Amino acid sequence: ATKAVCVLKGDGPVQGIINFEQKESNGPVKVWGSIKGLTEGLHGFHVHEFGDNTAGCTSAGPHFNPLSRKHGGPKDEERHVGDLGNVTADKDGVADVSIEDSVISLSGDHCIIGRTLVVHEKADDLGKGGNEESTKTGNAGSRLACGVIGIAQ
Amino acid sequence: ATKAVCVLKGDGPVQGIINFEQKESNGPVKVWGSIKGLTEGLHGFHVHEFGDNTAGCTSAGPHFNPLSRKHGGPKDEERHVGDLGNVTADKDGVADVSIEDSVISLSGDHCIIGRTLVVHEKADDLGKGGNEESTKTGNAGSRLACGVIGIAQ
Ligand SMILES: [Zn+2]
Ligand SMILES: [Zn+2]
Ligand SMILES: [Zn+2]
Ligand SMILES: [Zn+2]
Ligand SMILES: [Zn+2]
Ligand SMILES: [Zn+2]
Repeated sequence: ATKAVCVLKGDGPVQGIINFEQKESNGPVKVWGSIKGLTEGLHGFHVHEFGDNTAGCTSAGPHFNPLSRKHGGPKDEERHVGDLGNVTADKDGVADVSIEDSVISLSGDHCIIGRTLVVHEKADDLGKGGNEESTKTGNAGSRLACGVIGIAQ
Repeated sequence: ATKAVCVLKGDGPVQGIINFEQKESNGPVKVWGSIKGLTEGLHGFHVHEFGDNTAGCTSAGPHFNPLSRKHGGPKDEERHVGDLGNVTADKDGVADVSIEDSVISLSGDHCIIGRTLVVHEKADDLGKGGNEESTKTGNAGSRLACGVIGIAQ
């Protein structure tokens, strides 16, 4: 049983707390928590490569992509490791997060510990937006909040 | 080869950037950067076990101590992995950090990535304070600032 945690903070109203739990060494990871201060709708939700917060989220680098794939959604075969799709905020601006993912890991080459979790301004189009950028980033706009994923008890 | 970074922030105005570089996994880690807003003198400087800053620096847990040793200074055989000693602030409140350490690592079970770096109120007594706490925490007082250590480019 391995656990991780991430506090999401930014320059504006967006903040949250995200927990990760992996029961078995190469098993699925449960992702749960809450993010507040959002606009109602979909917000892109990504693990970026670097746990570099020195310039806030500006510093986090590209999507975590150890297997040199293209951008997609979490249910796609063709995805980056860090492609966790979207979270959904309600009209109160709160997103209750509840994800199970079998590509991210809390150990080894797919490990996300020490990387940056980012929530975005816009929806991630999951590689289905109709331009070149869709296949790289998903066109999810500004980085509203982020944090470094840390080992938890 | 390996690099890591950490932004230290407080509930007060203690701000720092700390870099880690390890040229090979069997080598020392160079720790460099700066911390401002400190009182003149010595401030304890630790890697705490958990990269959990959900409730600020308290969430970070005890000293990182994978080998089940007692507290010391970084030059001691008997130390925790996370025992990096003290940093020194000048009368301008700035500590310029320059450390080489052979016990922390950026890989393996002495790896510090995803853990919390903390700078303290007071001096760590390095195990040489004359009470039982000295052998556990070093009596360095409150956690002034902290952040989660992340993978860098
Ligand atoms: Zn992103
Ligand atoms: Zn992606
Ligand atoms: Zn942004
Ligand atoms: Zn400490
Ligand atoms: Zn210690
Ligand atoms: Zn404190």
